[PDB]
Amino acid sequence: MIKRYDVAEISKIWADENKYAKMLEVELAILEALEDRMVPKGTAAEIRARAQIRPERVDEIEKVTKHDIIAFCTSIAEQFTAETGKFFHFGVTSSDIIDSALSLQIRDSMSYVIKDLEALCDSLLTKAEETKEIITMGRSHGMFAEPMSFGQKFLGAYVEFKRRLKDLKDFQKDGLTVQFSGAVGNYCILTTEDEKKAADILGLPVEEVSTQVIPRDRIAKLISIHGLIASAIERLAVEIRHLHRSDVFEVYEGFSKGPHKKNPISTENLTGMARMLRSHVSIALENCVLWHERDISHSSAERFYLPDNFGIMVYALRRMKNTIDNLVVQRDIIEDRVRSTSAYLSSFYLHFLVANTPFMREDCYKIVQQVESFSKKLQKVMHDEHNIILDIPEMDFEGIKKTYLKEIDHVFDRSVK
Amino acid sequence: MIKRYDVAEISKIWADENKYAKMLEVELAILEALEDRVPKGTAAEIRARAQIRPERVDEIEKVTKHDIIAFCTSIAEQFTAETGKFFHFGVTSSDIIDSALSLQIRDSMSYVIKDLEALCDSLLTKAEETKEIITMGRSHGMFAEPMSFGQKFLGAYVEFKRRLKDLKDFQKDGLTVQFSGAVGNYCILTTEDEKKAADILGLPVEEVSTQVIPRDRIAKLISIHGLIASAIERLAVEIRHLHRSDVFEVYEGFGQKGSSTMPHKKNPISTENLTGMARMLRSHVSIALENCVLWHERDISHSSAERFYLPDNFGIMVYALRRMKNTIDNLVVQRDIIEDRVRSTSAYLSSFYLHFLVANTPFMREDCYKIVQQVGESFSKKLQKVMHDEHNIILDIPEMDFEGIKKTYLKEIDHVFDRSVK
Amino acid sequence: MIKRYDVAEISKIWADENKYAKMLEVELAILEALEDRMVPKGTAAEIRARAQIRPERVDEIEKVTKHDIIAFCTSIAEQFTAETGKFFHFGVTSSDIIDSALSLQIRDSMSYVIKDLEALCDSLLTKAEETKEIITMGRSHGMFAEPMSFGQKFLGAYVEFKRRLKDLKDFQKDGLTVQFSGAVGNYCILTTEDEKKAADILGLPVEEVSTQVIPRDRIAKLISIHGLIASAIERLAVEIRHLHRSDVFEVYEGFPHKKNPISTENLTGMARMLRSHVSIALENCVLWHERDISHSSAERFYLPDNFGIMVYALRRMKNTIDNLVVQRDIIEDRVRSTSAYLSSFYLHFLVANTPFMREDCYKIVQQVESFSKKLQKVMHDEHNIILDIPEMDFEGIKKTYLKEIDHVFDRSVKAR
Amino acid sequence: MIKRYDVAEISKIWADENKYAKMLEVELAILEALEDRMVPKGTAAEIRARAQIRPERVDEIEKVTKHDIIAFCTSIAEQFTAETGKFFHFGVTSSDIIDSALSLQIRDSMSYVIKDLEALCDSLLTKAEETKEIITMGRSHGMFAEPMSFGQKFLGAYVEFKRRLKDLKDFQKDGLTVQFSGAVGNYCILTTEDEKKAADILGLPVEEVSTQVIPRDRIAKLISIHGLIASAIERLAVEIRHLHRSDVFEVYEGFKKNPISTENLTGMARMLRSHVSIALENCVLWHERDISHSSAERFYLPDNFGIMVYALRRMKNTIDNLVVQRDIIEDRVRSTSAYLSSFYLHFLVANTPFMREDCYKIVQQVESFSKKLQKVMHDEHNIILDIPEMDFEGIKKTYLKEIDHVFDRSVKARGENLY
Ligand SMILES: O=C(O)/C=C/C(=O)O
Ligand SMILES: O=C(O)/C=C/C(=O)O
Ligand SMILES: O=C(O)/C=C/C(=O)O
Ligand SMILES: [K+]
Ligand SMILES: [K+]
Ligand SMILES: [K+]
Ligand SMILES: [K+]
Repeated sequence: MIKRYDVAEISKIWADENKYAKMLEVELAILEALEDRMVPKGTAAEIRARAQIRPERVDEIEKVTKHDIIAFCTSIAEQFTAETGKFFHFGVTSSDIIDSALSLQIRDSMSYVIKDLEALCDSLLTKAEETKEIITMGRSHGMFAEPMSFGQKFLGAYVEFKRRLKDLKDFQKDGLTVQFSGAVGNYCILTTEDEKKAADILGLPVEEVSTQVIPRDRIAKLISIHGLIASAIERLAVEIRHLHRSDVFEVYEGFSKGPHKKNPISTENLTGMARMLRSHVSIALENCVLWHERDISHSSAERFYLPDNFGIMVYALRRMKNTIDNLVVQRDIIEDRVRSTSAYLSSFYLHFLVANTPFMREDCYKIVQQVESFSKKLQKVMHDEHNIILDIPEMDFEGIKKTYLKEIDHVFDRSVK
Repeated sequence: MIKRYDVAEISKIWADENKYAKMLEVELAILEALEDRVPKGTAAEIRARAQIRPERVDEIEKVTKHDIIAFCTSIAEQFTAETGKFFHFGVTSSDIIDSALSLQIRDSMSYVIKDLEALCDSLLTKAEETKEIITMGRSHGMFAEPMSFGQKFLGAYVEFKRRLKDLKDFQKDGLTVQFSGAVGNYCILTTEDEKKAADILGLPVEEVSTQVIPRDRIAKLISIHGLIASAIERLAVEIRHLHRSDVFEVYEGFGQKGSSTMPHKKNPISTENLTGMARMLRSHVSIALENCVLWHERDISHSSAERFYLPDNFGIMVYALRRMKNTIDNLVVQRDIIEDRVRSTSAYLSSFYLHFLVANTPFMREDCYKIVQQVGESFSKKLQKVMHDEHNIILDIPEMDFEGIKKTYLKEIDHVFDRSVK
Repeated sequence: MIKRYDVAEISKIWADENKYAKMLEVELAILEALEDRMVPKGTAAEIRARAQIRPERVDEIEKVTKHDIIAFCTSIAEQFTAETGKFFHFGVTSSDIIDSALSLQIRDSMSYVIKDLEALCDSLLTKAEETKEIITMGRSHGMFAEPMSFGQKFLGAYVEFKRRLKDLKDFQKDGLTVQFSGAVGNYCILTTEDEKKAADILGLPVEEVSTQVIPRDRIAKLISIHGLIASAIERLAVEIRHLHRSDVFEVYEGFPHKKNPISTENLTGMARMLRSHVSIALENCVLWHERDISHSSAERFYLPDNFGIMVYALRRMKNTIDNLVVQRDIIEDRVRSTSAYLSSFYLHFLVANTPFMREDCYKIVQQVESFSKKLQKVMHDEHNIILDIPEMDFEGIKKTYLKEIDHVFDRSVKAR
Repeated sequence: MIKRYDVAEISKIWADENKYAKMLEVELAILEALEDRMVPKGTAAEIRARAQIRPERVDEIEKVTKHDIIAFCTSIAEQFTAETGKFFHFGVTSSDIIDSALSLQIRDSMSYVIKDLEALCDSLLTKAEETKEIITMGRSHGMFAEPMSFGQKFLGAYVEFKRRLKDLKDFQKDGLTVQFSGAVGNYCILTTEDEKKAADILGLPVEEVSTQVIPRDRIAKLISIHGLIASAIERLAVEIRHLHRSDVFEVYEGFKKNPISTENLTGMARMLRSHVSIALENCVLWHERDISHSSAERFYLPDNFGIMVYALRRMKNTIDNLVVQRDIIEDRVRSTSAYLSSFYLHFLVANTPFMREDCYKIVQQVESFSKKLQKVMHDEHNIILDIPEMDFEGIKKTYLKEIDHVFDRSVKARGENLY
């Protein structure tokens, strides 16, 4: 993480001050659970009141112990009497407290992700309803295709992020677990009853089968979800970058307070942001390949990409929302492009004569191509030349919008559950 | 996909014939929906005589340069000008492809689910057979504390059952169909015609579609398959560890010649082969992610890649699940070699003795550590003697014999199994 | 590989017939070297003439033996006597023959790539010299920046693919090796002299340290070169896709047929495929001790397609470049319709010449047919500066921006 | 990047002050070249004397302008009079200074990586010297195969890192460029003469064809090699972790014994691999530029060199301090025997007219193996030949026969005679 995109509350969760404090919150959970066995009643509350998080001293102790778990508990043990810290960190293994506290840093980070994601979904839906009645020329392969609702470009990103919102909220109810199983998950000292009571205090369910560590596929699943959101971010930014260029010139980003040129510098940044979150996916997958009950190759990688994952995501979910809000939509440039193009009308009259006349395609194709009001005279040819009586619709600007946007109301409500 | 790893039922789903066979059903599903607006029985009449001719489509495509128009030309040339008049009417080409691709994916997901359920059955079988086998747990590859050998398979079991439910969650709704026109404006078609045509196929309507269905659904499935690649790789590495000559706890059951000069040398060729398969599956998740960023209402940039990895990814997914199941069943467990390693090591007893004294006595940590150091005699009764004689305290120390170790380190093996089995 | 994207010459190399063929060539290369000592002379040449290559026979034997190399050598042995096939596959390990023959498939495939790569470099420079004098609007962040030579675009990809071309030419000389090192590379029966003889027969250098296998980071480096080519292709295809769109409409893919950049969109997905294999080869680098067979199944998948997609993609991009239709007037009418970029040109003109500061020269330019005469009228009257401002009409715009286009082309092409 | 693995000299290369200092070095390179034109002579040396880099001042200006280079110019411009700073940042576009200074940072980051990688090959070679004499068991699929030299494990990793060192020094020669071509590379205000002159002041060659930015295939060419280097780092790490396990117990890292070093470096290799895809995607820039690479390059470029320098020196120390337990090595060779049956099989077929399947039943039937075998074939088979007796020293003389040749071909200078 660098200072330019840093969000202080996100990096605070992954700062060593919160890393050690979450470890301590897990230590007091298993200590309070063991109070029903060999630990005196009230010992956990005694430590919870006077415990001080001292990261510099831990690093000082870590130089001697060469292990962050031995320096942490020592920094807590030297603040109390030997009778007090007797059963502190008792029965659990090193990664029992590390990963259980690791899942705490992940739970609290998800709240910032889910909140700003839903705030982004609302900003997209808001921008869709403003531009729902603006008609634009859809582009297939970059070519003009048929007129559509310009709000559907925003409604398309809305329903995508909305599917991502269900992915995160499903994980929040399930994927997060903790472990108090002991050394290699064999419960040499503790019991599953102790793990149950301790996990009940923390508020996260119990790992069904846990080795020395927590199985890394659970974190991998969450990071793979952020990869899906990144492709949604990138697709939305590419949409904005396309309509921002001079050849299109239908949207541009706000210029804050203040040589004055319009440039899509915001959504280009959000493209690089998505490139970072996409790269974390394989990292999460490789961290799943551990030897027997554990190897610690996942730790250093998690120290890097886990703080950047939530940090980049929250900064991206917030920057994307504000960029949509400050986005300037130029309606006259959007709808004039629909007026100047008429090539899509060749297929409209084609499907109209095929549907309402008993003529084949080639017969219906030769009549339209052989053909002010393109509707007025083509209707006369059916009655005069073909002796067929029917009323075509007038394909002026009001007939175009009424034809192609006649279903946009149904698309919006089927999007909103 | 190559013939060496080709799976019959899966390769047929993605071949040219069944590709067009599903596109035909999509053409007739929307055609029957248009019969309310198209004469009655037109889709049923085309359904009864339709022929899928992949060689003919290839010849039409050499001129038209459009696979869908070539498929339409091959189908319309089988009927009258009037009978095939409303064929491919109102829909866009991608309305046919993506709606049919879902039926292909669904037919592939049905086999993967069944093959993934089968692997969970085998893992839970070996977990029960090797449940009461005591083995040395290893952290950083180092001897740690003894544990159950069946805990390894149960650990892999619940992992595949996590991905199994995710697949079933995707099976309930992860795929859609669409009939939205050129750029999703529903100019010629209607939502009523689109919705009703979907129930003929049996899939939900895409909520917001452009020319194509959003690619994040395919990417979501590939994501569930990306995680499975990790699950397959870990179980493969685990058995590769046990199979080595230095450990020699298990070996893959094999007329088969393992080596040239040593018939039959036992090598973990199955779990190693599956590791290469996992590397191929993982690499596809970067393609499916990049395919989501399509320009405006569509670009065809995802078609070339999807023609490559989608048939291979499903073909490998089915091949890998089946071979791992055959390996898990035929893997033979050397019971004595596993348990003879646990007796040869005494290091884990010192940890249990010191946490026994701290829990049962008022002594502190480093006071207990020096006691167990100075302590063939019974380690339990000799230290219980010094507790009574030298330190003057009475405590009942369970004796750490070979079966006393299994009573200590396999204590919660019942509850771990109970909460794991569904 | 699939039938739609199958290339004839490339798929021929990776077929089981040639796969078994190059195995035989490698086997006969070491056995010919073993004739100098313990093997009767002339045995390798006798097997070379009578040995059939029967994939249906190998698969018939492999169904039992579960060992591809045993089934291969057995199929070759049964076509000779016990006295002609005595020392066939003697002393070598199974991967001595596989990895040596695998490099042969890589060598011959690589020649087709370099051929079709430099051929794509020819199409790019041909289009570059054609459109050198054309002037177009440059775009930064998609927004109109300044006028530029349209030929600089194709030259930008020319030198990029030229960079990838030298990387393969460097690799083709120093990239591949063979081996005959025994079971785990300890040289029990085999000697370095016999191995060097067989290697000199095949024509490839010897691996420095050989385990049971050849270090797979050699393959991974080749793929890395091809991974960069995937981005060079995608960047070039993305450029054509942008110019093709209706809002730009500067070029279109040549063949009422409908105009879409369908070929460059095809190459975008191809490029993602070539880029997907780079991390595959990297994970194959991490073997266990002397070897683990994990890399074979993955290479049986991605290597035949990596070479296939590469040649297939380079050829289609070559055909698309030559047949691409450039619309010169629309390209140059867009420069006539843009105006605001001249503010930066007149600004630096008054700064570098008139002793006025940046804020002073800015004021007057936008306060101010042909702008050069108007600005020079202001400098001569109120400012009272006598200076000659060059005409900024269409022809004068080409002279200003394309003034150094000769130096760019000459420095980017060796003999030019 | 985090302080836990931070290399101060590397994180300072990519810190804010060195970033601007290299940009200011590039700004004065073009300004000095323009002294042969409209810019007054000696103006570059004028600004270079009293130039003060103020990161927090630049951040203050960018908080309003939302443009990093305008903020970087204002901080340098306002320190002098208008006439002196009149020609500062003149004719160049932003990315002329952004990317050309980025090449200066990368070059400085490359100077450290080359040294560490070179020193790792020396230590790996040194460790191969200490362990060359030790006979070990070669493992195929983790299974016992044939005996080999233990030092060949360090020699195999040595020649791989040396191939990566040859890749890095090749890129060191031609790989980094500077650009002064202007807005879209059109040389509107400047000339190729101005660009060529300022390039010698910076010591780097001129980019052949540059758009608004420098094409990202050069940086991608460097990050790709770092992924190749990381592949060597994980293969060597997994090797040590294999020989470290309790069942093998053939090595242990120097100072309860855990391979925490090579496991941590294995995690270092995973982060470096992910950088490749970002470097490959940073090349796909729209037209003459888009800035989407910038935010990514602000992250993985300092993280790549920081992790790489750390991993090359930690693996060197791990190799420096790795303890080799020779007693456990060679007695594992004495314990098991299987390759011997393959040896006598290849020996009988070589020197006797019998066939492979004939000699296999003879070797399997069988105290001294060589003596007993030499008597069976002269009794019932009537074969007179010299069968070498293969004991521990006899096995070493056979399976380590060509070990000196593998070493001489692996090291360029070894084997040459001097004086
Ligand atoms: O008719 C179609 O569905 C395809 C149109 C297109 O190729 O743009
Ligand atoms: O050549 C052998 O001994 C067999 C080798 C292998 O199975 O790789
Ligand atoms: O004047 C410059 O160098 C920068 C211009 C820009 O911000 O694009
Ligand atoms: K645990
Ligand atoms: K559609
Ligand atoms: K070998
Ligand atoms: K430039």
